[PDB]
Amino acid sequence: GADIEVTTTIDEDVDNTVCSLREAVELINKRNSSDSTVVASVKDGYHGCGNKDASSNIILQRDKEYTLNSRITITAPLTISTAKNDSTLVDTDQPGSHNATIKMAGTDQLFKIDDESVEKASFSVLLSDLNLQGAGANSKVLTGGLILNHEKLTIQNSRLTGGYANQGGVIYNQGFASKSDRTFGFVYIVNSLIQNNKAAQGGVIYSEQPLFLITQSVIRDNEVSNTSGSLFFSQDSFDDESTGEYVVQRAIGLSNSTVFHNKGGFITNVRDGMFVNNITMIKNDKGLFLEAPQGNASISNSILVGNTINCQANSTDKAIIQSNLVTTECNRNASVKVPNILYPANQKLIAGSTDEGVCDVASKDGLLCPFNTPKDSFLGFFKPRLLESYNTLADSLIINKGRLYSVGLASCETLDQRGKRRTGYDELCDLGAIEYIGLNDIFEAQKIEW
Amino acid sequence: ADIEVTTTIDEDVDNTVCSLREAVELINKRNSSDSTVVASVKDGYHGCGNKDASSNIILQRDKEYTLNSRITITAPLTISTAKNVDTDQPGSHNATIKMAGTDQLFKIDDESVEKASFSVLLSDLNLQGAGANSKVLTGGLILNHEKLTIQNSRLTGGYANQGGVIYNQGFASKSDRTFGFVYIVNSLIQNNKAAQGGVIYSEQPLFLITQSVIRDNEVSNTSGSLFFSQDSFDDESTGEYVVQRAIGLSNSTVFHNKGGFITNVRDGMFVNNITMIKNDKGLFLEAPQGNASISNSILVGNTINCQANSTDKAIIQSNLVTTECNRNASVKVPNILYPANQKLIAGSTDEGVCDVASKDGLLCPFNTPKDSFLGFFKPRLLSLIINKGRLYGLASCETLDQRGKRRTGYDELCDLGAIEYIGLNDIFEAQKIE
Ligand SMILES: [Mg+2]
Ligand SMILES: [Mg+2]
Ligand SMILES: [Mg+2]
Repeated sequence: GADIEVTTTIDEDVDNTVCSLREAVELINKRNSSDSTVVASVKDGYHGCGNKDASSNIILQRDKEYTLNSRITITAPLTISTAKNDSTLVDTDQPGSHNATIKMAGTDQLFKIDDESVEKASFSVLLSDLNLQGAGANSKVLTGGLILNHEKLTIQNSRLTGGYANQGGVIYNQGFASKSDRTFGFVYIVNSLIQNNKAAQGGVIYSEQPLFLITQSVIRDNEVSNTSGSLFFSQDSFDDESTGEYVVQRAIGLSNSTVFHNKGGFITNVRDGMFVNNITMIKNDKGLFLEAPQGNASISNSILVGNTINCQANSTDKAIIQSNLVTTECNRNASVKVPNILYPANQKLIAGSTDEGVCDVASKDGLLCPFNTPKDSFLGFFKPRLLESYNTLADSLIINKGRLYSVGLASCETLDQRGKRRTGYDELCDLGAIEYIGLNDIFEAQKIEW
Repeated sequence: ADIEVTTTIDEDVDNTVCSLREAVELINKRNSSDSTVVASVKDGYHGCGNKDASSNIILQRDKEYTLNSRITITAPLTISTAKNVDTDQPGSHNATIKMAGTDQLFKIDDESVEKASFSVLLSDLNLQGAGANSKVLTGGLILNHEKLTIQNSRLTGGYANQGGVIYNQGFASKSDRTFGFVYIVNSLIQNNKAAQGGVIYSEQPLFLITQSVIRDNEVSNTSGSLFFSQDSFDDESTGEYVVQRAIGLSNSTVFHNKGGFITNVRDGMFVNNITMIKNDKGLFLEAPQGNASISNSILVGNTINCQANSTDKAIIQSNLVTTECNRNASVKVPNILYPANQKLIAGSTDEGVCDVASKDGLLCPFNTPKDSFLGFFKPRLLSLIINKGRLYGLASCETLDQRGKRRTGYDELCDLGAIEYIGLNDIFEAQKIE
């Protein structure tokens, strides 16, 4: 049926003619109630949010800001997204430039997602094309600065900012995973910008077990104040003998993501069952903390240099690190068939002197362009450089150094951070979050000449 | 008169017998705002007569009432066992509510956004959950969103993912008066299990357990707690709560529990005059403001007695402690150090007959007198706990002990733990000199 379009930007639950975001969620919660009188109470709507065969899709208007004075509790599957324009019209606007904003005006988290139904467990929630802004420095949140989650949470095409808490700056993810514990929270984030989030532990995500997957995203300017902690922190390991299947499945970890300028502790603590593939992790305080003692973790096809601490291992760890651009710090447990690419001492990582800015095509050194967001892209990245000092592609430390065979646990991703397909010509791919595709640097070098 | 349940089976069928489910439905429908639903129960509901029937549901002594799925309570009511003057052991004739399926026993919630919470009383009952056959996720016995009071009862067999006995929903504020609050008095909590919140999983610390026994429970997450609160109160309210002693644990015996901690002490909570011995893990301290008080308790004999996070400032005064629970910042009301070589219990086991002719045991083994519903560890006259508290001030003794006996003056002194030593039974039974 019809989607629920929120018709006021204020935070309210008052029976009147307008529909608020809180009321739109409360409508979907009540239609999902196990009490027949509650379901019948919202047969024709709830306090301004019309119903009568309405969908579970909540629509927010483009370029509008919706304020919350306290948390919204979600007890039923639903989606919240920004209204989409006509696709048959010329849309040259930059992606994500018209996202609706959900803004915390108080000191609370934005959402709590949980369920207390007799069976009928683990529903899904989709947050799409939204600007989620937390309380920031005014936050009083203990766990989950933006969201406390116990369900199947997917966030896409979104900005995640201002999530401050003691544990889990963006998300605190509850729940343990086993054959008997089937009601656990899981976090899936794709094509999103994660910035300005802080926590004492789990600066971005604090999860009780490795139950998150971050792909095609930018992670910048976040902090975990415990310098031994992590931005994506797993409190406990899995109950053994199951991690050998999780890693080959590549269901938990980080992929196709650019991670730079983060502060304090590590990006993530790599436990058994987790994987890291095709990420660009540079210019951070700390990179990867390795504690996969069974050897059921995989780190591949990534750029893991230019951080104050690139890798650091716990007392027992056997994480398989292969086909990465690394220094000696991260050259651990590498196989002879899939070795890492060692980072030479005399190697300049970024062209020019700025970590972020316009790239100088007429620069003879520098593996990567500075960070930049093209006008046709939501997220920015460090584009690999095809230098003139490369007689062949074998001279590059990044380009065509991976293998694109779900084969061998060292295969590149099918896509890159931008969502573009990695062609896999000659079964080869580029290290890091970005596959080299367009050759405008070569075109421009001919025009600048003479 | 009260609503008398006249069958032990579970049903909602229009016939000649009144079931517990139909007795609750009668009260729910009478409280409805729909005048047609109210009229449908004008002359009773499906066998439960309703002409002079109140909101008190009565179950028969020594009878077991089976539920095959949960009952949803949406209206104020009480459930209790019929009375009888009476010299039997208290609680020996309780009616039993037993889950025969895989569900929780009760969901207590009208699901109203605006309406303030209503009151439900469960008195003199044996509540037994599905146990190993449970499929419950939240609230092995009760999913609560209202003002739930449980007294004189047994709470056993509650198995769930969150909240072995009770899952308590709600946040407390002047603009949100729909929060649930659990008040448990003179009850036995035993053989319950959860991944988090082995007994109570609560969103905020909205519970007070007093004069009760907590034994043989488990929270499988070794970082979790039996009485677990997921969130904290507002910083501005914790100062009042700790002084008023609104939420926490008092006058209770806690032993033989497994897995994680007994409770995670957040700001606003208090612990006073408990005997917390022989557990896997004791208290987890999590009060960064310093607005939490732990006093007059016995906090030794557990594998882990206390453990705090980096920022905890919980006030720990006048307790029997080891290194983990001791604080050098308590100079005026210090704790008492428990020696290692001393035997905690003057007996061969943790439960059974007390060894009267001894000078090495601080407490008698756990024993239930025949004139009492709950048992306890009675102190012995030898010293480390007798007259070590002050009646009198966050460190004041409770006015009563677990048994409801008054802790007398005794030069403004009281005994640490859940039991006040009153009778000189130790000294009289030393007549064995032959
Ligand atoms: Mg309205
Ligand atoms: Mg009947
Ligand atoms: Mg209510």
